[PDB]
Amino acid sequence: SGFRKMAFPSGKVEGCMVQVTCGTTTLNGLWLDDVVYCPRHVICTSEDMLNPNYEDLLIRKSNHNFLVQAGNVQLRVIGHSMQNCVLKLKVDTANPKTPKYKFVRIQPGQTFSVLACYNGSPSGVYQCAMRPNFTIKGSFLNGSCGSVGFNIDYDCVSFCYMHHMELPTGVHAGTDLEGNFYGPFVDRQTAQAAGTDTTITVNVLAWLYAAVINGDRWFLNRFTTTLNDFNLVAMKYNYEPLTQDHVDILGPLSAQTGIAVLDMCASLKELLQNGMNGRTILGSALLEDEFTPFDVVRQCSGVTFQ
Amino acid sequence: SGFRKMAFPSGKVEGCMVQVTCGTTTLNGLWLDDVVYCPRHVICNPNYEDLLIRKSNHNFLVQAGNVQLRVIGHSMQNCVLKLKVDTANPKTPKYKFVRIQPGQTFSVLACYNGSPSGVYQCAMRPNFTIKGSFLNGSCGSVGFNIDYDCVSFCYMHHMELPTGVHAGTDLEGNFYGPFVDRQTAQAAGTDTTITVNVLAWLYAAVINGDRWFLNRFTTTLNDFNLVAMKYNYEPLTQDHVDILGPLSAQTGIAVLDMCASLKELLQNGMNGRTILGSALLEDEFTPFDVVRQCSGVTF
Ligand SMILES: N[C@@]1(C(=O)Nc2cncc3ccccc23)CCOc2ccc(Cl)cc21
Ligand SMILES: N[C@@]1(C(=O)Nc2cncc3ccccc23)CCOc2ccc(Cl)cc21
Repeated sequence: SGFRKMAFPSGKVEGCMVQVTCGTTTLNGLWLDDVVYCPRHVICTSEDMLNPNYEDLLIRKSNHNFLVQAGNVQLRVIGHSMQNCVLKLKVDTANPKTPKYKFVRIQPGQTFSVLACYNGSPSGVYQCAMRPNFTIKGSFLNGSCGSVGFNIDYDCVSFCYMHHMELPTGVHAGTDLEGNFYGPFVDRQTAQAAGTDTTITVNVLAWLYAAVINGDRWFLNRFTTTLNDFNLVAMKYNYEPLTQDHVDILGPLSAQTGIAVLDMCASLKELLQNGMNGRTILGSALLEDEFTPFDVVRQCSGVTFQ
Repeated sequence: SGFRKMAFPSGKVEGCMVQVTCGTTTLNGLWLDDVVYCPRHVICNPNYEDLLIRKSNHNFLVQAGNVQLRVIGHSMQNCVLKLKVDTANPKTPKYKFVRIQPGQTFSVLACYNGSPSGVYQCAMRPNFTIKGSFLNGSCGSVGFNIDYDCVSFCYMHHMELPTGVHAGTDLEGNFYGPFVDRQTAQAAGTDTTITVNVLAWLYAAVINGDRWFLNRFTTTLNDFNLVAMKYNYEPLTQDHVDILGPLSAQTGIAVLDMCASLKELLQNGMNGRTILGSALLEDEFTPFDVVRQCSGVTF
């Protein structure tokens, strides 16, 4: 019983974190095999940030300009290349702690754990979701650049995010591990803003199924809805449209609890209309959207508390 | 910017988790040096001394990854079983066993079959339970804090109470709360809100640019404590006021000034507003957790 925002154990990622310094800029790098991956803005000197020409800045650098530190050991850079917004530093030592890993690009609504780091040293771990507006609501201070997001389903680390910047509203933007930004963001200090964000509907439904599994049904009602009528109502509350793929994905939770997906949609519509009336759902007074259907299945019991 | 429920990095603890099997019962153990610590109910009105004397070392199957450790001795200390093994854990971090107080927070590395599954942050409630997330087989999972390079183990999971909350012991086997390790009628007592932690979280909200709840008013500690008693909030002591000193100096809001804000929030609610993305007053961040997250301390 219980339901917490649960991160993956961070040990496999901690053994990959390094400090990368280029001139006066210091940030974090991810050391996998003989390559250290880090944001390419480590080569910018703050003024450069308005309109940096990364190709022009990088050509003026040699391997010895990049100082990489793994614990109290200096790694030697023997090559460098830029792939999109990531710098790949070839080092002369393969990381003996390299876990089994993959680079994966995620879709909005997907969750992942973030190992926040400063100076190549891990500070904390928390759970995050890729917002529909492609930002993440993280907890990052200056120097956190290069911290990574990941999942560890079945002892393989799937790296999905590398931290690059903080937008004016306090939210965060970054890239996949191939250096492609999530969202329309650029690694420039030009005027940029997060678009209007929306609630991840499929995740809220998953969390309502988690509440039923843990024993709570107060919010259910005798009604159902069509998918189209649900979306027409949900769009009015700034909720993401629910697609047939989302209905399919919720199939297992629907079968475990005996509540049809469109019947859970009717409960959500009513919650949006009425609010919670002094009640809570899984210790929350707000509808939670940072648990996916997969996260609920991972954490919750396979037996509903009837 | 941002404020999340953040756990300590779990790597130093992951390298200590093992699977302990005795008969049909399988749970988790903590392997430090040449000893594996686990709940004594793995041997299971139980007379633990009588049940343990009937066991031999070879009855305890301990597995660290895909390697079987051999048990060469066993002893009980309160509600923890200490299994002496022939191999010292080469991954043993610098550590201490500490007993925490209600209101203090810690990270939990939830495990099943000696394999870590997740990490989350929680607080020892004033009623000595924790609002964890544990399923059958999670017994022996541990709670900890990290100070510099030293892991301070403070909790070992033993059981789930009927309300879905959890109970356990420190690493010396002393339960937190009036609980016993047996199948008998037990219940969590009425819980209260950790006042000093709510104030710490309000300071975190102010640091993050959430100031709508601030007001021109102040209060005495005695008048605030009358209000705290009314809403099932723990009393705020002069020690708590002292502990909040740094956050008070950073934000320019006196501790008693923040108390008048909390009093108004208790008497009037949030009125459709949120604080740090929450519609409830959050009490599972200590003042130290706020300072650490708003300063980027590393391990
Ligand atoms: N290094 C920058 C940044 O956002 N850095 C921070 C990241 N995360 C969190 C931060 C919190 C506070 C201050 C800074 C933070 C500094 C500001 O200009 C840009 C612009 C573009 C890019 Cl790609 C990076 C930055
Ligand atoms: N092994 C017991 C337990 O509570 N174990 C669980 C722990 N966490 C979570 C659980 C979730 C579901 C079921 C079981 C859980 C099962 C019930 O009887 C006792 C009695 C005394 C003690 Cl010390 C332990 C247990």
